[PDB]
Amino acid sequence: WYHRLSHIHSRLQD
Repeated sequence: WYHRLSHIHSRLQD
């Protein structure tokens, strides 16, 4: 589901 988008932002964040 849509919560998987947070994985793309965390890849840059940490």
